[PDB]
Amino acid sequence: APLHLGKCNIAGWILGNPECESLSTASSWSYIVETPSSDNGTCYPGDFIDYEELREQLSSVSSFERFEIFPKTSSWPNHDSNKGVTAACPHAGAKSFYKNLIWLVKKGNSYPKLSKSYINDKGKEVLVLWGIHHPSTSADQQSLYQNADTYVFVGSSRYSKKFKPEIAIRPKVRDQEGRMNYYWTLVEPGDKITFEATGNLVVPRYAFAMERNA
Repeated sequence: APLHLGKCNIAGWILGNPECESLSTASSWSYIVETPSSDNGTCYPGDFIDYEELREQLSSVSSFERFEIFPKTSSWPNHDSNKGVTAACPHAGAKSFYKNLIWLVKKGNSYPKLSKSYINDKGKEVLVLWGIHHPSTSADQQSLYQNADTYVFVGSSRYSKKFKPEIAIRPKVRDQEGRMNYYWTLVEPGDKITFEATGNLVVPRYAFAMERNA
């Protein structure tokens, strides 16, 4: 039987847009039933990368589980994991954010080089998603990260990419002139994925272990 996403599309569901139920119930499905949404995919405006490929990857699944790949309370001792909410992603009358990601910002006036790895010991492919934040102004860049010229690197045995934030005033969407791009990759059993950043990384909180049908 199908995965019914109710009023969200795949983007909103997989990122954990507050408007979408985390829907951690169906562990297998043959197809996904999506619905549309002003934003209820990407409440914070930006581009979801490799999106069609993801939809395809998630189309037919024989097993599927969400797990806390990087526990919020213990993963980020040197960064602030509590301030990353936005009016663009409201929940219950207040600023919020995606459930499955954490918008890390500076602690005090410092943003140390972050370095976090995960080894896939799940016995199956793990889907990991993250975001890159592109602030609207250099002032906003400093206000969030404190470092002016930053990078993000994400790598595994199968994947390698360096990201550079692009600071610029985009057209206002849901009151945001900044943007957030969303990325993902599949980590093979036994492989390691590493994250490194001096700013601008919307880190994974929850990831997904899965097997595809036939």
